[PDB]
Amino acid sequence: TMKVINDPIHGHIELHPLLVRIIDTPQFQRLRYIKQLGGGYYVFPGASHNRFEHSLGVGYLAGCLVHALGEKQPELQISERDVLCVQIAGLCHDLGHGPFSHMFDGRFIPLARPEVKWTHEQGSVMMFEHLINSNGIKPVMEQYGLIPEEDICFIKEQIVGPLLWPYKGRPENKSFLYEIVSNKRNGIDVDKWDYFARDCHHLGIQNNFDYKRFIKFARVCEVDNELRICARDKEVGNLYDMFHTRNSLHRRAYQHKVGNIIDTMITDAFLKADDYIEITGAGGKKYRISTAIDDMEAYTKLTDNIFLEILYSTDPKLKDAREILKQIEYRNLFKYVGETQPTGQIKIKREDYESLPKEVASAKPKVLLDVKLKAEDFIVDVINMDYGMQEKNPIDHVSFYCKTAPNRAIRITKNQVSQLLPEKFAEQLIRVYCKKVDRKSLYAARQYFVQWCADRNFTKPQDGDVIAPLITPQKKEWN
Amino acid sequence: MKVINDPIHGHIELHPLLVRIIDTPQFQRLRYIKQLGGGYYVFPGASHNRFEHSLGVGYLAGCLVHALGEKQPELQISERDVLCVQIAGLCHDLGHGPFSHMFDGRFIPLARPEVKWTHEQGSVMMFEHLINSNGIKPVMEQYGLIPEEDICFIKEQIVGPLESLWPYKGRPENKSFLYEIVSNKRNGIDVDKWDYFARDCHHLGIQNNFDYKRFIKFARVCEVDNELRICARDKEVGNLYDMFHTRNSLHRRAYQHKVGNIIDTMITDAFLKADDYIEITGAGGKKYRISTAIDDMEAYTKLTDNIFLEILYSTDPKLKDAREILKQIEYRNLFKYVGETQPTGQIKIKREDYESLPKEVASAKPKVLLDVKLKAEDFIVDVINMDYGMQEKNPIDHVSFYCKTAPNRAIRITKNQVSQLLPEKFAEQLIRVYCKKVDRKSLYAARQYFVQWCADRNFTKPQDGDVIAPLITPQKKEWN
Amino acid sequence: TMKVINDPIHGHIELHPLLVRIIDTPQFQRLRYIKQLGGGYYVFPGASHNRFEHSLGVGYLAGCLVHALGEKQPELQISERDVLCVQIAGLCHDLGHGPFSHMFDGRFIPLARPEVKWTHEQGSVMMFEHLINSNGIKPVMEQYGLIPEEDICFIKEQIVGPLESLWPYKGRPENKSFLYEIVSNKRNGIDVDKWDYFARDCHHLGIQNNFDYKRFIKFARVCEVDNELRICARDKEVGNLYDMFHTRNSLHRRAYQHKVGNIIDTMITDAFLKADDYIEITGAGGKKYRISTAIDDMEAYTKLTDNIFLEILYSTDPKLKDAREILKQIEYRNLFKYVGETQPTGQIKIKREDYESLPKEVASAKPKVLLDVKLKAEDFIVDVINMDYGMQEKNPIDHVSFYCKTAPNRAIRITKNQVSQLLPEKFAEQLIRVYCKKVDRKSLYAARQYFVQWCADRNFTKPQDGDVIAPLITPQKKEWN
Amino acid sequence: TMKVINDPIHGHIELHPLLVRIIDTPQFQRLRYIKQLGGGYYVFPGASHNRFEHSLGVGYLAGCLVHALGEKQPELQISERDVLCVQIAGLCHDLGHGPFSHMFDGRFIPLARPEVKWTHEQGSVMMFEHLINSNGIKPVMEQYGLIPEEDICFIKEQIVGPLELWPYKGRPENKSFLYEIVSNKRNGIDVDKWDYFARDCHHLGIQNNFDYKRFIKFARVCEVDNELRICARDKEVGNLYDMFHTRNSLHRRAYQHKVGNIIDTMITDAFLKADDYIEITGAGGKKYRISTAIDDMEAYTKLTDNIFLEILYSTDPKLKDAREILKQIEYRNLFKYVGETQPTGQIKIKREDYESLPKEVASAKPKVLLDVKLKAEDFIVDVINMDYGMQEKNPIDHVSFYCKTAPNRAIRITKNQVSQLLPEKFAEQLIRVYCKKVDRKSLYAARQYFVQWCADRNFTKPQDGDVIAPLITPQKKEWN
Ligand SMILES: Nc1nc2c(ncn2[C@@H]2O[C@H](COP(=O)(O)OP(=O)(O)OP(=O)(O)O)[C@@H](O)[C@H]2O)c(=O)[nH]1
Ligand SMILES: Nc1nc2c(ncn2[C@@H]2O[C@H](COP(=O)(O)OP(=O)(O)OP(=O)(O)O)[C@@H](O)[C@H]2O)c(=O)[nH]1
Ligand SMILES: Nc1ncnc2c1ncn2[C@H]1C[C@H](O)[C@@H](COP(=O)(O)OP(=O)(O)OP(=O)(O)O)O1
Ligand SMILES: Nc1ncnc2c1ncn2[C@H]1C[C@H](O)[C@@H](COP(=O)(O)OP(=O)(O)OP(=O)(O)O)O1
Ligand SMILES: [Fe+3]
Ligand SMILES: [Fe+3]
Ligand SMILES: [Fe+3]
Ligand SMILES: [Fe+3]
Repeated sequence: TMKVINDPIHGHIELHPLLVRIIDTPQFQRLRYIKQLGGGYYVFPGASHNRFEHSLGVGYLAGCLVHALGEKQPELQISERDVLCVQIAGLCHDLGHGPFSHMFDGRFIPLARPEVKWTHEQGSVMMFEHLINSNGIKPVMEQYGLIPEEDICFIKEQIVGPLLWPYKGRPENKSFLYEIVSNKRNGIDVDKWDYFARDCHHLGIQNNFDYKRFIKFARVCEVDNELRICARDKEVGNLYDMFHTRNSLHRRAYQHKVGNIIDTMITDAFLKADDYIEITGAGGKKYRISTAIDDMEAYTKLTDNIFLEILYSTDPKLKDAREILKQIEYRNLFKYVGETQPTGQIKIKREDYESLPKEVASAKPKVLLDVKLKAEDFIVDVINMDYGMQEKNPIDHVSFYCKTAPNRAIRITKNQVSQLLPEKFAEQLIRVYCKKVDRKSLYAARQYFVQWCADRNFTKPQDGDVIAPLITPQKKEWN
Repeated sequence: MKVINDPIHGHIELHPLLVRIIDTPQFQRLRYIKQLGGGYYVFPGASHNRFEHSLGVGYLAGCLVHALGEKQPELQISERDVLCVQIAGLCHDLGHGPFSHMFDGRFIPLARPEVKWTHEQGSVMMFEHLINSNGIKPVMEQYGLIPEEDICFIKEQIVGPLESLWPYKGRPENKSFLYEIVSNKRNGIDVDKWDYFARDCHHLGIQNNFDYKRFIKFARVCEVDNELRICARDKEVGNLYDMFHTRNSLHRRAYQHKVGNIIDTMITDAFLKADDYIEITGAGGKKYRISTAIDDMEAYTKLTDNIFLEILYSTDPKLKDAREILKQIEYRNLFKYVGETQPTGQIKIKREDYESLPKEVASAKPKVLLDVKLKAEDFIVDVINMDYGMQEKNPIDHVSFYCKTAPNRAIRITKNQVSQLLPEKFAEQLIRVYCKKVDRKSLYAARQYFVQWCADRNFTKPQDGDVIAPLITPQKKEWN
Repeated sequence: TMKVINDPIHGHIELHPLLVRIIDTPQFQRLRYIKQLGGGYYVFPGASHNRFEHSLGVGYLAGCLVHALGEKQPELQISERDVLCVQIAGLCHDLGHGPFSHMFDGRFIPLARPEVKWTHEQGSVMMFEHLINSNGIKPVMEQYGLIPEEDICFIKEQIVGPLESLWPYKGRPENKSFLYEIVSNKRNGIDVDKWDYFARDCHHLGIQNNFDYKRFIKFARVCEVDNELRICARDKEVGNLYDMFHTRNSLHRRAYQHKVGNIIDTMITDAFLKADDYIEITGAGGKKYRISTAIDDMEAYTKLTDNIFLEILYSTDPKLKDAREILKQIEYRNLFKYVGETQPTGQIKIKREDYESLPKEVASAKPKVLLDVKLKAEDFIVDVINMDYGMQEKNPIDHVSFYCKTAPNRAIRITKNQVSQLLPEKFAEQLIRVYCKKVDRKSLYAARQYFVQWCADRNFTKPQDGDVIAPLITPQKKEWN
Repeated sequence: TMKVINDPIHGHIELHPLLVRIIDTPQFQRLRYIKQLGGGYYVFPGASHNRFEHSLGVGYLAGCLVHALGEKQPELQISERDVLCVQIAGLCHDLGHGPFSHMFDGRFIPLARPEVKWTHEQGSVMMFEHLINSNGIKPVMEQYGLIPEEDICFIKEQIVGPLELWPYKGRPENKSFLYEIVSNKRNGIDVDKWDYFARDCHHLGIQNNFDYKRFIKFARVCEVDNELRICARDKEVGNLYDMFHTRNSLHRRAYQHKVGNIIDTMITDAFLKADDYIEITGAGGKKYRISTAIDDMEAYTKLTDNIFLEILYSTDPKLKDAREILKQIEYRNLFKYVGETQPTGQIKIKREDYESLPKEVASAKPKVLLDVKLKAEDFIVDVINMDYGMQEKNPIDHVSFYCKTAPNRAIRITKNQVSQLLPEKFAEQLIRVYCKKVDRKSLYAARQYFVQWCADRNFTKPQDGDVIAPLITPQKKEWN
């Protein structure tokens, strides 16, 4: 018999016994102890929510969309085997997030182990494998009409993409299934739909996107010898508004100036603690925080706990790390100086991130300073805001249909919709913070920053005339 | 005080003066005029009326002004000022006609092209009539108001100045910020917007993406060019662009909905045909028509959405033409939507030319075999200006800001200082074409005329263009 | 192709072309011009909502429940014909409400025409018939696999119950009795009509709703009970079901029976009574009908909506001056003043017969206090209100069937004692509100003295404000100390 | 300058710098790592929320109510000193909850240390003292016009009641109403309840049926027995009974959920087995156990929900028993629910007897021969008191009311004056029985023992009784 569970976002979800069996494992219940928004909780006090319930919701919506397409179009021959596989993918899609979610794969691992190219998705695949094997799920999958050989590939492929037609999990006549959980084509997936609704509910922001409606106007059509999901022509407006809502949530919440500084501070503390924390892995081998990603039995035990483990410890080897975390409780955070963007089409490459603190200290502002500041005193945080496909417009990669010809797929350009849409679909934000908190050093930092902006032909800080009044007239372009 | 439970704002308190204004035929009239006019016939939640909107705007006016006063005693905002602002907010949409914006936006312009009339002008006149016919002046005095000065101040909040130096007679320059609460002439950020965002969304079935409460917490008065004006915090600039995005989005989805607009035009059409034969008793018994009731307020008091059902239920054969249009709305034989398009380059379609556009569509000679030829009277062309409230201008360039480090120092934030993902332009035109003939044969024809007319004038390709007129879209070199 | 419509309560509903065809008729679109809560809008300024959108929602939820039972239990053999019929019933279930909804069938018609036993439901049946015939729907029903003979009966029967211990229904057999429990549940009162208006009225009123209809649907199930297949809820839901009827009673207390909402209802009713004689409405073949007689002809009743309020208000006919003056008094807010509320004691039920006489009794009281003014019986209004759990004195949960996790086909009963000691002792009571037509300071004081005496005179409960309003009278009663 | 913070329940709260200074301490930020609903998260997956944000909201609402009374009634002379003190009390009121909130003070401490009478409130007082002293707050209180001698007593007194005629040393009798805001000893109507109703509902997935904002608009201070206390308007009496109904309803659906409670008992069980082998560093480095950390606040500061994962992740073999219970929660091999029952007549089960009830269930001799016999250690009996917050009393009989006609005159409203459909009693007991042995054979047995035990003690028939134990239910004459 089905099991019913009450999510505050989606209401009463039914869970197929196979799903319940996957959910009730240490690998999945692990997600109860990892917050969705990482350090965001320390700015938005509503945002206590964890991956566990997000993972449930994504599984649910995956089920909704695939099941809806099947009702709408029997010709597709979507089996309850396909449905289950899509649900399972959705359910397990973020199994591989680290402590504090995106802080881990986005800040920490890149710093701790620059050699590796590792993502939360790759983790999810490996963790899924470990979940299946350590809990004897293969027999249960068979019991409910699945074929582990084919289907475990199909599930993995939904999550990370592919391990001519690149997929071994399903044929070309069911390519639409790959667009549900994690849409490689345009980015419109149920992952987004859940976290919009969920993050908004818990943050204290209202969500401007109706996933239910998009489902009612979704439909599979042939596009280039392949069956893919298409939206109705009228929905094009709502789809641009979906990616606006995404970018807006990043601006207000996910990339919040203090949320990000807390993320960097927690990352900093992890880096200092990494050497002295051991985690028992497979066959008892000892793994560090940074190396737990290599073994899943170890990574199973690596959660937000590691924060409090560091905070509460008395090991003097951890004193450096513990002091950073104590500074977060007391709220002696590194101080925000200002924000800026590049101009023209000057993209700042990732390689150069290391060097930018040096450049800020190196500026010679024509103003008398009390204090000189070294490059180690500065933090520069570079942030790429986009519409999910770097410089591309994702709507140019969406297929549409008309009321008059619902099997005929078409394209809608930007010009066909509106002149009030974005000109570009990607940019960079550069936040500068200063490690020295005091009145004297903050004034100095501001002068260095606003000069550095003029030095590199960046945009004038919004507060620029106030914070560095002596420096802003210098630039001819700012008048 | 009197407490009243609005579903949007919760439990509002109402000052006895306000209650006394509310309980008048001129104000209770707003119970019988829907917010979204013909929108109710597309969004079945949107039953809501001006009455409750008017309450909410009054409330939020009170919130903002009272908040500024707490935050900044130096401004010397009196409870007299507060009441006046509340009253303005309360009465700000007293002058909407039947079906709200349909009246001042479609009907009056067609019925009486000579007049320049707006719902605001109506509100001023209706306010005057309310005060005089209900003996409010004594009550205003009783609660510390000065009718001479203050009734001007209230009117001025609603319509702007009643005539580069200081244009207002109601209040001096050191209280200019008060004029920015109810109806903000500078940039358009007002509590009118804040209520109807929340309200329309609640009733429509759309979620609202703008937090008015938050903006209030980061609002503040500063000196700007020898004048004290409301300023928002530097960080809020993002949310302010998102306010006008939310506005434009609501127009796209709801207010300018293709069918909502065709129902508006159909009701307007029926009013035009009924205008000659409907009398409304005015002041001293003089007889006024639907189009002329705006001249007298005693008559206009009785002019509400009722006029729809009056026409529908009538048996006067003089009204048969009008009644038949309205019966066609019940049965849902609406004029059929053909498609939408925009001009290209910077080709603005002037208002003057609106009359002529049906002629142009019929005039197109599509290279396709048609069953039926269609005359210009068969077409309706509906031109819609979508903007950020200041025609082609960026309203954020007309907002003043402050910093945490210097909260009395006002500043400007340009577009470039915020984001590269903002809109390039801040106004555009949408051209919807509909056909009066509903049948399968005439609709196909209409589509061919339309898609040709688009290629003929170098307009954008209709989104559905390759489907509806497959033979015509390859013709244009620019569409490949 | 289906048509999609965005209701703020239920989201994006799909509408089957047959339903759309029924919706787009003058008989149905009529419901756009009748408010859900009648005079409640004049107290809760959110409550602008109309029957139209309620009717949509009830149709939708009817579809949800029946479609859900079918997925859960294929053995029931619920056809898409059955589904459509249930949706249509739900959609059309309140087609027959009058102007200001329950004011019409509940106050006005009983006063205007005491001879008739008429309800909004009976109206809906007749109006449904008129809708079908005047719009040629029968052919369209056939086109989508319905059988008008059988099914139009089934639809009517869902709305009003049986059209007259054997099986009473001619529309469907006993093996599909569960279908009759969806739209309007004669057994216990748990229906989708309630579920919509809870959610809807709350949304528009400014009150939060404490009942989850979606959840009850997930734990609904058909079982055999006494040679008949009926809907049963899971044993654990029993708590939520008592809370459903609590939520109902709570909404009546706060909103539907609000002291001022009711006085405005009586005032509008009063104005209609005075206007009835002089308002004509064109009916079938042009025959002239009055407000009170429009219920006899549906072509006339089609044109009878909340409009009739504004028609009276805006008129200049001097025959309507009495009616127009009452309605003008509502604009200006010179309402009849509330004096207080009371209940009977013991097991003293006040019969409907006696309602006429109660104003006489209040004036007749001789309070031992010096009054400036004597008041006549015509000056008083007494409004008697029956608050119940939908089955007069009965506990509706004693008429619900339940199932267990361990035996989901075996139906059972759950008594009150098996659930909780904190449940209600009784399931019906009476509320008596007294108002005075004379508004002034002097007459209101007098009215209060008459009322609080009348309460002591008939061994009713002490008014909550009693010691304040009539301080000289409350010590008189030995039972109040 | 004030600090603004965005709570999803209450919106944008302003925080006074003194409050911010209290919030940013290890003693307060500790509450980020303690869930509101303890083990409820393992049944309601929305309920991730923690005490931290609850504590914020209670502080906020405390501010709202006290500030509202002050505006409504200047005669009370409520100082911004009083306001701050009330806010601080509200903010810090649940500073002393243990790991998994009510599991700690309600299940664990009573079992681990039966000698002590300890509550989360007593903890909050001690933790407040530790917060103030370890962070040098006293100087800051003085800086914002407080008097630490008087006011720190007043704050503590708000939380726990009197620290020893008028019982309070913190404030005089003419400000007794202030003690009714944060934690209302008289009737239980406090802002603590108002927040968690709204908050728990938001996160659980249940809609809340109580409007705190409205009650505030109709709240008022009147004299009652030589003392100034908060009174509600006569009409609100209905809503107040509905407040305590909503409370009881939330306990039934959520807080006392059969599985939520079994997970609480299982976590408690694991803590008991782990208690001996877990050390926590306290003041001057002294070693404290989980059960003894309550004696020292420096230790208790580090005692949070963490202790769950500490046990789960450990490899110490001394903790193997505890770790195995917690692993059984992940895998979902929970102790199985057998059924629920209530006593009859006026048979109250005293707390003393709780220990003995498993013995009694095993001791029942059900007249059908059972293939496995079960020992008393195999059973868990969970006794739950559901009340209206004052044991057997009606809390509305301890509320004061006022009338529109006489707003300074306080009165009483009995049950009979309101409704015949109200509850007959205001307290009852629920007895849940679970079995530690999970298997098919032992569960059948357990059911037979339970349903017999019910008939043996003249308890109510289990709702599922005829199904689970069909052979036993006809035995009882009273069940037919
Ligand atoms: N048909 C109908 N639609 C309504 C009603 N109320 C709101 N609507 C909405 O208005 C939308 C569009 O109106 P329609 O009558 O369908 O006009 P259309 O969409 O241009 O035309 P078709 O879809 O071809 O019939 C519908 O899809 C409904 O969601 C109603 O009473 N009847
Ligand atoms: N101080 C503090 N702020 C919090 C906390 N939790 C969330 N916040 C929010 O985080 C926001 C910003 O963090 P702050 O600590 O104020 O950092 P900041 O604003 O950059 O620094 P200041 O302006 O100097 O206070 C605040 O407005 C709060 O609403 C907390 O525990 N302490
Ligand atoms: N229980 C309730 N919950 C929420 N709102 C209510 C409730 N009862 C009434 N309202 C609404 C209707 C109005 O918007 C406002 C005032 O109603 P109410 O409390 O009955 O006072 P009232 O003005 O009718 O009587 P009074 O003159 O006795 O204050 O609150
Ligand atoms: N754009 C936003 N919309 C809604 N809520 C927000 C937004 N930004 C922040 N919040 C929330 C998170 C915080 O709890 C609160 C205040 O945050 P924020 O406005 O960023 O001020 P801050 O304290 O971080 O910087 P500052 O010290 O400059 O005010 O509101
Ligand atoms: Fe995800
Ligand atoms: Fe307005
Ligand atoms: Fe109904
Ligand atoms: Fe609390």
